[PDB]
Amino acid sequence: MSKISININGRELVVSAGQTILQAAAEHGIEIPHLCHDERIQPYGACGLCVVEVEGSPKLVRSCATSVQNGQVIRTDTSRTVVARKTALQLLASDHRGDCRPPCMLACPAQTDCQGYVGLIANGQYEEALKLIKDKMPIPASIGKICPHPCETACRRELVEEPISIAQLKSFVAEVDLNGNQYQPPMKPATGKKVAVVGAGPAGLTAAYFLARDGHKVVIYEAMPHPGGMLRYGIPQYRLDKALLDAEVALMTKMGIEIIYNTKIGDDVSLDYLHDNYDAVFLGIGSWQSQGLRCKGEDMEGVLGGIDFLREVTMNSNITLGGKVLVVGGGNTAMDVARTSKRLGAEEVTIIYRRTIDEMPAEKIEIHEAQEEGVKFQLLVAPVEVLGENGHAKALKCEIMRLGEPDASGRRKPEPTGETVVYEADRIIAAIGQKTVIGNIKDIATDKSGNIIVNGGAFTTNRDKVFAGGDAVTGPKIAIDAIAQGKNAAQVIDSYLNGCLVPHADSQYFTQKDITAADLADRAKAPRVSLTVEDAEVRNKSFMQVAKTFTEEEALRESKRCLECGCRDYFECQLIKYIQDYDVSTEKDSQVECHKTTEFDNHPFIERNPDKCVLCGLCVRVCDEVVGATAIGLVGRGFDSVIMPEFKLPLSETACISCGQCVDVCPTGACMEKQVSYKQIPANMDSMASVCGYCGVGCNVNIEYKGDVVFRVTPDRVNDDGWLCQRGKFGLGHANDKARLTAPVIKRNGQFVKVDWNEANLEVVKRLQAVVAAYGKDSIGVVVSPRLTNEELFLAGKLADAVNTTIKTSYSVDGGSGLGSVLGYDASTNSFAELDNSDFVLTLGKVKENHPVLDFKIRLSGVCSVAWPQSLANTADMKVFLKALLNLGVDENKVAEKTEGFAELKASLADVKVSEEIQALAQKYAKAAKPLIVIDEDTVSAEAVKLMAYAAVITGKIGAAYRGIILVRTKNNTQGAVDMGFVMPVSAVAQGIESGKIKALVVIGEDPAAYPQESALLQKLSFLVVYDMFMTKTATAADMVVPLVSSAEVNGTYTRSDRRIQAVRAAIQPKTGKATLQILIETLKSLGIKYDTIADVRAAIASEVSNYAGMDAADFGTTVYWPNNKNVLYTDGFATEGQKAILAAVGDVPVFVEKKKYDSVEMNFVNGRQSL
Amino acid sequence: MSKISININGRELVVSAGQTILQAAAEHGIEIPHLCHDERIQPYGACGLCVVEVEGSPKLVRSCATSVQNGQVIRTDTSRTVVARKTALQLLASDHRG
Ligand SMILES: Cc1cc2nc3c(=O)[nH]c(=O)nc-3n(C[C@H](O)[C@H](O)[C@H](O)COP(=O)(O)OP(=O)(O)OC[C@H]3O[C@@H](n4cnc5c(N)ncnc54)[C@H](O)[C@@H]3O)c2cc1C
Ligand code: SF4
Ligand code: SF4
Ligand code: SF4
Ligand code: SF4
Ligand code: SF4
Ligand code: SF4
Ligand code: FES
Ligand code: FES
Repeated sequence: MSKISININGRELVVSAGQTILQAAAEHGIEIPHLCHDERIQPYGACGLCVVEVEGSPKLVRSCATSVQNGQVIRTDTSRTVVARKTALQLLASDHRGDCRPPCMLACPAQTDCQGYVGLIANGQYEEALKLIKDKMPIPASIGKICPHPCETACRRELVEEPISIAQLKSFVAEVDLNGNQYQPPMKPATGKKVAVVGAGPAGLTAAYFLARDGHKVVIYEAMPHPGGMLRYGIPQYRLDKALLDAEVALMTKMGIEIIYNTKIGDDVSLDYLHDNYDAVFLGIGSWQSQGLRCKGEDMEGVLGGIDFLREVTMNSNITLGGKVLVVGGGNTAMDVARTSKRLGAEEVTIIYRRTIDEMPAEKIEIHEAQEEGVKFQLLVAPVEVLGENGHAKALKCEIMRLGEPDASGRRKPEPTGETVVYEADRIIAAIGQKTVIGNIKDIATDKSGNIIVNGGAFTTNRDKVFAGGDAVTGPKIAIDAIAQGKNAAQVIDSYLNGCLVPHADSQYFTQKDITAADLADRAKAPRVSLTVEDAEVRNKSFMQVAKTFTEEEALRESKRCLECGCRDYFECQLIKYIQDYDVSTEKDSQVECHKTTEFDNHPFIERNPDKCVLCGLCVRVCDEVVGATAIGLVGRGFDSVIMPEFKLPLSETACISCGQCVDVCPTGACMEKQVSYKQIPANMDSMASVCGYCGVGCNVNIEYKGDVVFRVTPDRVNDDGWLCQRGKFGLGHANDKARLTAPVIKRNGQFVKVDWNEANLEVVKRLQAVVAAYGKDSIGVVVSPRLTNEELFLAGKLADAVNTTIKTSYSVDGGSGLGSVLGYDASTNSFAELDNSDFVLTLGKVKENHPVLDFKIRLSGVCSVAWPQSLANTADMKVFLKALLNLGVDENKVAEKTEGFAELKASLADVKVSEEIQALAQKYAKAAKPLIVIDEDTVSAEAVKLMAYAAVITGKIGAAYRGIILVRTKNNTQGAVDMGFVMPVSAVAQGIESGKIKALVVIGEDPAAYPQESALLQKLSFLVVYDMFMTKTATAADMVVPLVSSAEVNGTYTRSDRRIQAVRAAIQPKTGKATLQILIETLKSLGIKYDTIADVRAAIASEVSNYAGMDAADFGTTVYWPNNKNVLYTDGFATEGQKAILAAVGDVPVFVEKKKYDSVEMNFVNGRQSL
Repeated sequence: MSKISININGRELVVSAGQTILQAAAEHGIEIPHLCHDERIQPYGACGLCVVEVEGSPKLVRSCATSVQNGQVIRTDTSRTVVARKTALQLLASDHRG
């Protein structure tokens, strides 16, 4: 039928009927904007960004709410749709208030993400901080050491106290990585293009770095014996250590960049040579000519430039200074020359300038350091005449000025006074400024000041294939400007090499400019970290460093003080994405009203900001139509429309479940989830696909992390439905806990002593062997938790077998659900995927409260779901239900053939009367063609499960598709623990403890000792081992504790409630050193069973466990079910001894007794809920 | 369509409406014999090796010439289909020379 073939945007597509055009274009990779669209709920039609032009319809049709037909023509980028989307986005931006990026990053010329790496330092991830920094420059330590930090001026912490020392943190992290493992960023595969870079300054080095990172081959031609440019030959040693720069350039050279020294372009190698032999040329020559005194007698011997003097100082040449030195100028050159001459044996140095101290262009810190060192300032003075004798200059004549009106740049103009003064000197150094010289390079256009003329935004000179940047274009400026220009020019050159030149253009962000000190009166005040500066005694005579780098403690203390000004949703916000894509300006107005809120919702998990809302309605639609709590709703009309909780109450006082679906469907930053880490940040986080470790539903999750810290959890919308509950969303926060154990401890004299892993292994094996020797067989019980993977449970069973015991148990499993004795397998007879096609679902227990994602799925399915009444708590009512089902005409012959003991059961129910409600429920179950039963194991006794199985068996609604019993378990791998044999009841363990038969216990991940009776039972032991993550109540009373890792650091598999085996992948490396599987493998190697890796364990599981045959090549990335990869159990008969269902009479039953929680993680979550 | 989804041979499959059960089983890697079937032309119904057992229908249905519906249970290796295919292949082999 050429499956519904359509034509969109000129292309021909094959799609499926009943879809939406938006879904089809997403399937075939065509981008159509949308904000209020979600495929799992009904269309809303609010934004209007998804309008497309369909031939035959005079008006625009929304692609989110129209069905694909055969042979329709669609256009998504016509002028009408473009202007409609532009208008909608302009109207949306007229009410949106926020900071897309913090002021500190926007003030930096290179746009380095200061908030991101400051926050990453505050979380203790230094390598990730350097990975953030090195996306914008290749030399972070030097730049952090010398930058005048314009970013630090714009920091909003200035509104409270001194701002964050951003540059010192950058230098600290760069030095910590240089002393440790040097980072090399990944490179694209080689493209074969050749780029020649003239000059190895910051601009040239940055261009070469960012061009070699794109696969090209870069060669640097340098006119000096060492690389660095004015960072080497202009910055003195006591401010920037040259060894640091040499090490950084060596790191860059290790990437494959060839630097050719002693080669001057124009004098030694012509530029035509580079033009002919290379695919691109980038000129980063910089400004290297000293301005003269611009006065009479400036050519006299004894007057030298500041730049040449500094270069001669750097090359360790022979210089002459004499006693008295006069430096003319006020920039950074004058300061550096003055202090260098002070360190070079000059007894007195004088600085001469024309404006006030307050109008010096140098930094105030450098001026104060120079004043402390001993250089005297001579003020309000300009050059007049240089007086000398016999070709030697000894005096400088000058005029005295006076203060005048401020200029347009904010500095007071000097005015002459007519007073002359002469100054004695032995050397005069002119440090007025630098000027660009082009040298012998020809056919390059230059401006009136000597700078290279380039096309703005494209960095192209008059000559083709030749580019320029840095001080050659902007004149003398700070180093970060040169780095930014080099990076932008590298991007432009890379685009040019691909055949299409695109100019560099800035981006649009939302910014807020009304923040004042009165808005930050609730913040605490913390003093800034002072810098340790060497005393003025040693500074005046030596060239060593005057300041020391931050220590780790100081860096943490400084970094934990940021305010997090930026938006946390920036890297996933769609409003800003469409604003950048559709060229919409974010500048505000004054008359238009953006309503500013004074909201206060201190919910511990959910954050709502009404200012960033776009009224897409996804959050309220999800919370009503899926979750069903309806904790939020719309209030008002028009501009007063706002989404807010029930009766304007706080979200904590309403029916909210903190599931986080409203957070996960929001397209902007209005709804946000709270922070799992120590200090959360806006960042591009790595994602790992795993499954939830709390319930038997086993929802797939994506763990978003940065380094060794997990930051958030999101649903997996591709492989599952994409729903989560509070435990899945906010439950991985124990992986970052600082109270986790790190090394095993052995008790001696009543105190725990830290031991090595080998000593721990020896101690546990020898003590277990001693217990076995002293008390014989069956003296050891193995108590495990159902949270462990399949391989760890199999290895624990192997350890139980090899230690000569049969007591393997769990407090959570506590003997299983009782369905095993009737049908043969203690497992669900149907999968979750069959809840969609059933026509009746009967729920037993609190399925909604305990496993809520299953309730979401049942509600979205729309099938008729009837809950078992609460006023029927005893099983006499279930016996009445059985009698009512029997009276409705069941086939007795088939149930006589396929079951054992049907006649006795029928005789037992002979005198049972039937009530009306029971009759109605029985009728509803009887007329249903394909009825399912969903039983919550947390709130239903085993005998009720047996009676429900009897009801399903006698009606013949079991053993086939879309009919049976679905049983949801308490924990993630309760089914796996059942399938490995951990099905012994706990009462046997208690009795064996109190009868003296059991002398030792091995507890893996459980906390039985939190209750007084079990603690009293454990106190009568002889040797107890606890494997746990935390020093719980049980581990305190043990004789030996071994740490465990969390579910974010383990590789393995989990068996779902419906017998589905899902792979669990490790996001971060084990913080204790060894995984649980490794610990069990070494213990079994000590006991004499040899396993190497997880493949051997999986092969052993396949070859020893009966129903997991095929796990060796199972490919757990797809759907794997353990009974012969079948969704339905008992298709060819039950799995009992005689292939018949075993029906046995059950007695009178009291009200259900609520079960307890024994897994340490699941009680830690409950206790940590109360902390906020 | 929400999800046209079927259950064949115990497994749960997601399919597309308007197809044949033979095409769906080939899509999901389930082997059903066929000799006179081609997806690009009309069904013929000659060999009979494509018969499957569908719940609700008392007689065998040919998977090459039936449309896939929602929530149907299909068995392709029951004893009746096995003996039918064995008989058909025994009758075919009674005239084949080579
Ligand atoms: C006294 C002084 C104080 C300073 N203080 C600061 C400060 O506080 N903060 C700060 O951030 N920066 C400071 N700087 C540095 C300066 O502000 C910038 O770092 C400057 O922009 C360096 O970048 P650039 O691109 O110009 O590189 P350059 O340093 O100009 O690099 C040019 C390179 O190309 C080479 N070259 C030149 N001509 C040719 C040719 N024809 N062929 C081949 N190679 C050639 C040069 O030898 C050099 O290696 C200071 C500099 C000086 C001199
Ligand atoms: S380079 Fe300068 S402006 Fe940029 S982050 Fe570092 S200190 Fe701030
Ligand atoms: S407080 Fe932090 S986020 Fe805000 S401007 Fe300062 S460094 Fe940037
Ligand atoms: S929600 Fe989006 S548009 Fe609004 S401030 Fe955050 S990043 Fe910017
Ligand atoms: S967290 Fe869940 S229940 Fe609470 S408001 Fe959001 S969607 Fe509704
Ligand atoms: S809070 Fe978020 S999801 Fe809800 S209407 Fe506003 S933008 Fe949409
Ligand atoms: S329902 Fe259970 S398995 Fe699913 S996310 Fe919640 S706690 Fe995890
Ligand atoms: S109107 Fe369709 S995406 Fe909003
Ligand atoms: S394949 Fe021949 S009858 Fe269907």
